[PDB]
Amino acid sequence: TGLDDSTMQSLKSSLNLTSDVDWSNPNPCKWQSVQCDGSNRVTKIQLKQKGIRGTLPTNLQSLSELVILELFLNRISGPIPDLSGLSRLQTLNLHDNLFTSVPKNLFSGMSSLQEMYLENNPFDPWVIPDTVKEATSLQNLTLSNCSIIGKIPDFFGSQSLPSLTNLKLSQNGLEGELPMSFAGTSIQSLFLNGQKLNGSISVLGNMTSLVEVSLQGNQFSGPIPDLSGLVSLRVFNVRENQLTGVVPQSLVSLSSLTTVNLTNNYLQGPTPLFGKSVGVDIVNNMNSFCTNVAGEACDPRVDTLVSVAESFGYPVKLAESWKGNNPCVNWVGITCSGGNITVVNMRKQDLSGTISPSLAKLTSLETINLADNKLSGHIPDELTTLSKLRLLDVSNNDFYGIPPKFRDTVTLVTEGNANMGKNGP
Ligand SMILES: *[C@@H]1O[C@H](CO)[C@@H](O[C@@H]2O[C@H](CO)[C@@H](O)[C@H](O)[C@H]2NC(C)=O)[C@H](O)[C@H]1NC(C)=O
Ligand SMILES: *[C@@H]1O[C@H](CO)[C@@H](O[C@@H]2O[C@H](CO)[C@@H](O)[C@H](O)[C@H]2NC(C)=O)[C@H](O)[C@H]1NC(C)=O
Ligand SMILES: *[C@@H]1O[C@H](CO)[C@@H](O)[C@H](O)[C@H]1NC(C)=O
Ligand SMILES: *[C@@H]1O[C@H](CO)[C@@H](O)[C@H](O)[C@H]1NC(C)=O
Repeated sequence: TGLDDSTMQSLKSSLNLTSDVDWSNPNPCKWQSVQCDGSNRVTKIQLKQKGIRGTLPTNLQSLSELVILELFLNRISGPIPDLSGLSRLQTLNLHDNLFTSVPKNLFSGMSSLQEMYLENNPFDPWVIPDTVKEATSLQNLTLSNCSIIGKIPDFFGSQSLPSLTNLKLSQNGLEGELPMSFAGTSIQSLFLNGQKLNGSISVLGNMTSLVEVSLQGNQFSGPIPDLSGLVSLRVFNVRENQLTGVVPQSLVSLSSLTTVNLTNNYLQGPTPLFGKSVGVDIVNNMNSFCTNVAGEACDPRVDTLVSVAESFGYPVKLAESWKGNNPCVNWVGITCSGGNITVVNMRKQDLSGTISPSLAKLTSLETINLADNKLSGHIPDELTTLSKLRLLDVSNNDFYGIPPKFRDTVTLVTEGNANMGKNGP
């Protein structure tokens, strides 16, 4: 009476059905919580929260017309079998079982899949396979707490997964950087909290459909990008990272914003002042803001030095040290003669970037040593206005252009800059 009958017997044998599930009929299309279409092919199997033990039969993918498979909150163990024959499957919900592995070709063949929830299964550790690019209808993917390792694959772009909306990969063991193909996507919910992701979060600024993002508890560094395109952003949680730099005004000014968690980073400049409808999680002293008063301006020397750090790319080493509103109190590389900043010394600090023209606003400076780094660009002419400057040593970088003329009394060391004096087109 049906092409799926024999595979359904395999399923009935491999599951220890609880007792209020009646699968006794000779016709599996009449089984409880099983649905068939007009041609007697199985289209839905929905055994929700029954605590059922057993396994999945390895011929499950023979149910080629299966559309809905919901078995979450049971105690089903063993491997998840090959699912590539389930080309009409729209929903796969297996969360909170006892499955111990996923097929290595997961997503292959699954051209109708809209949503997949596997979270909280004790899987053997696995990398998200590149066959995820075959699940071109995917909208919801929750693989949180699934023992995933490796990197986020670069297959979440729009010409692969144009419908992807809710990507939840919380509490795995992912590492590495955010994929570039996140740029231009229409992901609306991104949960990557609680693992080992690192690098820059600038790609967020090209994710203009984002409504909710949590990067909480990773190793992201660098500044928060320009977010002025994220006109629907409501929840922004980047708690417990290594973010540095000034909180951009484009984030503080988003009218859609509802909730912001910045606690436990190395953010610099003034504590930001969000709108008063915003729930704000910024606990005193758990960043590197100049004061703990939201909206309070910094000391102008602090503003100047943060601009200097900006052109170094906001290194974590400076942000961890440059705390409070007085640069004369134990800031690394900063020496003062009673209130006046007199020395900026960052020799051999692996610095990349340029020298900010703002450095010339520290008008009491007597020595600048930036030797033995990886800086480039021009030496700013504004430095020649430093009337008390006696030594500018930029040895062993990659500066170019015309070296400015300092007064007779300034010692300028530019040796080791191969392209110094080169100023052609
Ligand atoms: C994809 O995930 C979203 C959750 O972000 C689902 O939308 C929610 O569904 C629940 C049902 O459990 C409703 O109570 C919520 O009101 C929905 N929230 C919305 C619509 O913003 C959605 O159903 C999932 N599936 C698909 C196919 O999109
Ligand atoms: C992110 O910050 C928000 C805002 O401070 C936190 O939301 C608060 O959570 C507790 C729970 O009762 C209460 O202080 C308030 O009810 C919430 N305020 C709101 C919703 O505006 C939220 O807990 C933080 N998230 C994390 C993961 O730490
Ligand atoms: C994560 O999954 C494991 C099973 O591997 C489970 O014991 C644990 O409760 C899950 N954690 C959460 C927060 O659900
Ligand atoms: C980020 O993590 C990867 C993988 O562990 C590592 O190879 C890379 O050097 C890290 N990058 C940064 C900037 O920390």
